[PDB]
Amino acid sequence: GLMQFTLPVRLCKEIELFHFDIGPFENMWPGIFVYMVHRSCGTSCFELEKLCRFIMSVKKNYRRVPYHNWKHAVTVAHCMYAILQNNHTLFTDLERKGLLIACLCHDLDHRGFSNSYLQKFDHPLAALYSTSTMEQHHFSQTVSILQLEGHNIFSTLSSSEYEQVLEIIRKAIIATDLALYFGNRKQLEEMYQTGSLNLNNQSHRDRVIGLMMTACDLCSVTKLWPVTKLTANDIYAEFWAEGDEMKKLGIQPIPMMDRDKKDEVPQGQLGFYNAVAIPCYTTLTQILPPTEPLLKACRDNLSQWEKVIRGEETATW
Ligand SMILES: O=C1NCc2ccc(NC(=O)c3nc(C4CC4)ccc3Nc3cncnc3)cc21
Ligand SMILES: [Mg+2]
Ligand SMILES: [Zn+2]
Repeated sequence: GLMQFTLPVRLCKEIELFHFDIGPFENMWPGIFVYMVHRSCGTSCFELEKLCRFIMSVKKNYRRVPYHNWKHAVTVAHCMYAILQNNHTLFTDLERKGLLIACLCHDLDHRGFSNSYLQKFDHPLAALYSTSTMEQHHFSQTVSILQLEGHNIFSTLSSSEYEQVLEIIRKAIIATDLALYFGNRKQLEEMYQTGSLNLNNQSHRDRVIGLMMTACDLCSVTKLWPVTKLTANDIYAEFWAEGDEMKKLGIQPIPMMDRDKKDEVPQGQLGFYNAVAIPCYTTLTQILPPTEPLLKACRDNLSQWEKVIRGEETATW
């Protein structure tokens, strides 16, 4: 308690906004994450020395890829922080402890390739894990790190509590497989509209937490336009590299991964907001009304992509 984390005045205020950007200073991101853990969980949730050792080992096992990198891990974590702070009565002690950690760890050792490419490549991980291939790898990496000497950030939990929080983290990381999101949002939509959704039902909590993980994972579409536009360059750098690797295998890539189809990006973005993003934040807002600013920011960026398609805005590449 004696030593507390503090941010400069601008960061202290703006970190509470859903659309906060964590900035270009990598050396500040560990401090920003600890600050969020102290405020959303408590200063006693973890021993600062173990948490600090854990954070630096996680950082080291993210790779130097354009998008699925250490900055994405902390960005996804910050979106979970904003959801938890604005819904603070709804989550348990273990959920607060597990969910920021799950977000930090959710893309561990990502190489910038989709499950589909690992399948077509016949990558060994595809034989180890037939479904949610990369996500089961991310979880396995989380367990490896937690089992390093001095890295057990959950050391004060009983065996049964430790087992629950690892099960929260496992389900949360697996839910970031966007293939699973379509089914989970459909279920949640029907449960909501038929008035059957029950936050005391553990299988219902799992689905709600899954949707929160999708919303956090996609949260780059919920930033102010200048941040959303520049981040779109990072995701497409990975997609186009995968598309190149698909062509090397003699397989035609899907249009969003073909770097020859760069002029069609604004229409593909429009396609993604309508089929995925807007439905995602809409269902989240129905279940957790204080998450409204995510949906509003998503609608604003959708309107910007339409302005691009009408030639009223220009996307520099
Ligand atoms: O269905 C589609 N038809 C065409 C198309 C094109 C692209 C996409 N996907 C994305 O754009 C996207 N995907 C992810 C998840 C890894 C999957 C996360 C963020 C994303 N966008 C984004 C936007 N702005 C700033 N940062 C990131 C889907 C389609
Ligand atoms: Mg992922
Ligand atoms: Zn991710």
